[PDB]
Amino acid sequence: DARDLTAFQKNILTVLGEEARYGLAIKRELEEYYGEEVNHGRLYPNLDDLVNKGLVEKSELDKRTNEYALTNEGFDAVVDDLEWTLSKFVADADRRERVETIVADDAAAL
Amino acid sequence: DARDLTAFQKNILTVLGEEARYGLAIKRELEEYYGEEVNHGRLYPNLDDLVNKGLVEKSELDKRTNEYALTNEGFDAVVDDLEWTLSKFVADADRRERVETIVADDAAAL
Ligand SMILES: [Br-]
Ligand SMILES: [Br-]
Ligand SMILES: [Br-]
Ligand SMILES: [Br-]
Ligand SMILES: [Br-]
Ligand SMILES: [Br-]
Ligand SMILES: [Br-]
Ligand SMILES: [Br-]
Ligand SMILES: [Br-]
Ligand SMILES: [Br-]
Ligand SMILES: [Br-]
Ligand SMILES: [Br-]
Ligand SMILES: [Br-]
Ligand SMILES: [Br-]
Ligand SMILES: [Br-]
Ligand SMILES: [Br-]
Ligand SMILES: [Br-]
Ligand SMILES: [Br-]
Ligand SMILES: [Br-]
Ligand SMILES: [Br-]
Ligand SMILES: [Br-]
Ligand SMILES: [Br-]
Repeated sequence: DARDLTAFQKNILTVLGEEARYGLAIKRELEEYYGEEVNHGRLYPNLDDLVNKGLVEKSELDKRTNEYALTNEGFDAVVDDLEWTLSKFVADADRRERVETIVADDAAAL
Repeated sequence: DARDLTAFQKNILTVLGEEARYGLAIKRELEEYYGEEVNHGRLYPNLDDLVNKGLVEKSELDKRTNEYALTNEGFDAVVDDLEWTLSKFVADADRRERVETIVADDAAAL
């Protein structure tokens, strides 16, 4: 099940939920999130795991540059965890208003 | 800085983001999420870690009965990951409408 993934693996799926990204690009996003370096020896072995699980698709582009993207299963895993997270956070009216402001501010910033 | 927590520890925080809960109640909420049994030996050592990290506060109500609640830092860690998750999910109008609908159905269930 996708609910048993590690936090690092779930964060990869989150990064790819925004848009498909080259391996090097995923590293940058994760490094910005964690605020610390992400070693090559950790990212790509986990990317391969997500590909084997059917959650991520690997597209080998021209020359040694790979683009990773969420599969339909991967996207469902991202939505599933978001729905559960929101089911626990939206516990009253103030919580709802907080999430709606976040969503609205993010969308306007697009 | 709680972005390095394990997925299991983060799920404990998410459970307590809804409301303070007894230890046994946390176990139930996690088992409903994972769809599998959560061992006593896995939950409580992680609760003790979250308490040592200052993210959860433990109140001993009775013998072998304790209630756990988020600290301010714990709640900040929950909102932090939700904000990052939403900043990546809300990538277009369709993504905004979906999250708006998720939040609306959660509020309706209250
Ligand atoms: Br899986
Ligand atoms: Br992890
Ligand atoms: Br997580
Ligand atoms: Br990219
Ligand atoms: Br690459
Ligand atoms: Br790049
Ligand atoms: Br690392
Ligand atoms: Br490697
Ligand atoms: Br989530
Ligand atoms: Br759910
Ligand atoms: Br409400
Ligand atoms: Br709030
Ligand atoms: Br921490
Ligand atoms: Br983990
Ligand atoms: Br874990
Ligand atoms: Br409870
Ligand atoms: Br307890
Ligand atoms: Br209980
Ligand atoms: Br989250
Ligand atoms: Br953010
Ligand atoms: Br929009
Ligand atoms: Br969508």
